[PDB]
Amino acid sequence: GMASMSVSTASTEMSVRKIAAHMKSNPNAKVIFMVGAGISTSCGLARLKLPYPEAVFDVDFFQSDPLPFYTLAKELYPGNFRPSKFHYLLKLFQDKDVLKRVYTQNIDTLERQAGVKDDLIIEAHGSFAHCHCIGCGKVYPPQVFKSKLAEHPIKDFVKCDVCGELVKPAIVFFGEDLPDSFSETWLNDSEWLREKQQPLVIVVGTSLAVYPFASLPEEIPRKVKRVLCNLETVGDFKANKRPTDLIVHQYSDEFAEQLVEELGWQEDFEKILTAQKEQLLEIVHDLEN
Amino acid sequence: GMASMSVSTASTEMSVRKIAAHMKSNPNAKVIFMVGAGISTSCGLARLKLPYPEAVFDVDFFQSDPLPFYTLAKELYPGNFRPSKFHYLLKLFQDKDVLKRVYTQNIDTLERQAGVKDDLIIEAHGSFAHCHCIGCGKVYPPQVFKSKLAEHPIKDFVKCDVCGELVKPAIVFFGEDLPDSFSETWLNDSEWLREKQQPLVIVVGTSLAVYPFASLPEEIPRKVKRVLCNLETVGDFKANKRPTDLIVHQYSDEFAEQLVEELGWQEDFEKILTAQKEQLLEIVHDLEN
Amino acid sequence: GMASMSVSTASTEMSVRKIAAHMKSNPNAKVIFMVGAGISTSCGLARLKLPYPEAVFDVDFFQSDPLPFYTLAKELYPGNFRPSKFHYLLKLFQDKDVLKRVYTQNIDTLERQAGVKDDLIIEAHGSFAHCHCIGCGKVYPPQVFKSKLAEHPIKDFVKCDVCGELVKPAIVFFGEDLPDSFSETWLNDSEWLREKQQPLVIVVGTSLAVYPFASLPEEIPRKVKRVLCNLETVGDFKANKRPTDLIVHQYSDEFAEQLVEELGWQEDFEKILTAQKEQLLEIVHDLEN
Ligand SMILES: [Cl-]
Ligand SMILES: [Cl-]
Ligand SMILES: [Cl-]
Ligand SMILES: [Zn+2]
Ligand SMILES: [Zn+2]
Ligand SMILES: [Zn+2]
Repeated sequence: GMASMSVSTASTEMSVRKIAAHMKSNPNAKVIFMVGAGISTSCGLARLKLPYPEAVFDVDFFQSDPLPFYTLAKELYPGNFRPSKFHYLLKLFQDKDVLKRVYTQNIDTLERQAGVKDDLIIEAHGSFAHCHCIGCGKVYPPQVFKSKLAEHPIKDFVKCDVCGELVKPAIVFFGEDLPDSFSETWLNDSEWLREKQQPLVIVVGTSLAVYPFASLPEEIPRKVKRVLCNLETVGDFKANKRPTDLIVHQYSDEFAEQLVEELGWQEDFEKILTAQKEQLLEIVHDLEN
Repeated sequence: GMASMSVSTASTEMSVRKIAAHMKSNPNAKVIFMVGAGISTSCGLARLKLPYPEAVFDVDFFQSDPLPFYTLAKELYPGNFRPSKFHYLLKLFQDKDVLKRVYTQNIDTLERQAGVKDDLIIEAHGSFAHCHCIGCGKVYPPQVFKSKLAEHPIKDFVKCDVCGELVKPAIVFFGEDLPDSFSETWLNDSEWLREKQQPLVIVVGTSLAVYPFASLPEEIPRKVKRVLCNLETVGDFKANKRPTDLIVHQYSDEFAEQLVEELGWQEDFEKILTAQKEQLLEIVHDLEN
Repeated sequence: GMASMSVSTASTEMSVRKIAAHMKSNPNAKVIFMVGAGISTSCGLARLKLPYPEAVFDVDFFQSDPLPFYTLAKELYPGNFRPSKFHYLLKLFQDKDVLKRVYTQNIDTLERQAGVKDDLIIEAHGSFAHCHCIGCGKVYPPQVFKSKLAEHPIKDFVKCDVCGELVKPAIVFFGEDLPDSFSETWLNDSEWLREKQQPLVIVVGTSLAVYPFASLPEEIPRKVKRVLCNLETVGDFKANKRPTDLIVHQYSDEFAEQLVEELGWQEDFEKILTAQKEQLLEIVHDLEN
């Protein structure tokens, strides 16, 4: 009940139990996830004078001098690493046909790496899937940019053959708008939520400091129960706490292990694990050393 | 004036003076109190493996295994202790016909122990006054349950002779709704406030972390002056501070002594004192040791 | 863009750059400033038993015993000190016809001292420009009060020859309403903002703990970009952060130097610098020693 006696943060064990409980008494109810750099943390010339630390990922700076981003770009492309237990929890949920969507701020493609269908993945912060012109918005295949990152140090920078403006991989920089699919799908899942109270929105592993993504939790219908799994209460869970909010100060991997145990899917999960600040600011941080 | 220059927290002395001031220039104006475990703190086999700490006070857990709550229940019933100075401040206010209501989350019956009329007491979290069935809601006299807590260790648990479901004392557990009188009376006092700005709502001794009780302060009419006497600014006083909010980082007993002194009721108060997290979580805490 | 990817606090360098950027792409767009004791900090019998620390600046206490305020009043009048670099930044902005208004809680007249036109200055907390009666509101020249502060220790206190009530300098005390010009002008600048999104509201050097001034930031039109330059995120920037808020944890003087550098006005600024809690609580603090 939304007016039944309850506690805000509570102990991890009770919170995880209440979540599983909610799912058990609400089968055929999908879950929407909203995740950040924290679900990939459990998996881990150089720098040459920048005006400010985040300039490499600033559309304005890039527009005037792309040499620094080009210099670091080679190290950014997604490798073929192993998804965390949490990422696999997303796959597990899909198998049980109970995963409505995953909204991610990460550009490591680890959710896709884990087997999550593209239809259920929303890369709010872009991806390397393609390149685009920062001028007209024209799209190009990944090769165009990846190509230049092989030609000696550099002869020149890829440019739009229609407007002349610079071209870069489709990862959203500070100063750019996010892809249409983001706001458009959220609007769709948003009304979906409104239609159904049996759904859940689980926000995990993000300090909710990057906008507009950080506005998603406050827009969750006040009638839909929201969960936060983060080492600290952040964003809207801190500023505008709701009687039904469930906060779990736990690591995403442990959280995944405990939720699976409570749902009684340990076997299906173990099978999957067997057979099969935000990332940009983190990188910016490492640069400054 | 609600637009006169003022300070949020201010010094204890000025805050207490402003409160007395408000009462002196607003006689025939009752006060509503909202209190927690903090007004009884100034007055102070065992445990056997629980899934989570708060399970003993969780309606769900109880529903499947009441043995642990039965084991601790004997130690919970209200003894005949001495009410704190703050509790007596409530009695003092009643005598002066200036106490509209006391909303309490405590189950120690200390406000009633101090002489506060039942009509002015709202035990939002229940009491041992009676027992009820967690199934149909049927009510039974205290004896039914207290009886079983005398029969050897235990032969079986009290059950509803109409639905068969478990019976327990009327103290609200996590997962249960609060008694009708709570929301119903708050609605009444709420409109009462709306009708009158001469009233005051003083919230004392609670971290405002237990819901729905923790929603009372935000629902106080924005036009009614609210006071918080707590060692820390919490809940809505922290999240949505109002220009007229008065915060007093003081202990409830000291606060009572100082307010009485400022009002000039030391004698009536001394006469009364002469002649005559929340509690559940606190207990849960002690269990874990 | 208000929906373009962005960070809340960000690094000082990027924040200052974005502000200058906003101004460069928004010329003919004035700026409104809201400032506190923090822009004058970079420039630096006795006490005789008070009920509470802030009593000297409390209209109620003053009404019953003005002797303490009279005793300290002599030390309060504005001297002819040198305005800080930040104050001169205000003058600089005026010269560039890009300063719409300065709302200040300070009573040191340093903004006027720096050359800011009175038309653009709003002393929300009063000034020594004149005296007034705390009874009828009658105004008197500064001399009336300053006069008594020369007559031996004291023979009596200045009083209103129309209502008999006490007269004092026009600096707003705790318990008094602010001058009409404050709310009236804010209403004017408020609609002005609504009319224009090219303006900016920069809040600098205040913990936003004194009301009603502390209500200005939340009333800034949600469609107008607001900046906070303070060593700590406070007030509405903390409680109700907005996607477009820009926070700069920097000292006001450094902030001024950096903004000027980014705008490219170093010369005009250097020329000006060449040729040419809140203050009341701070004083109250020093009293207690
Ligand atoms: Cl569906
Ligand atoms: Cl009444
Ligand atoms: Cl104008
Ligand atoms: Zn183009
Ligand atoms: Zn029953
Ligand atoms: Zn007068």
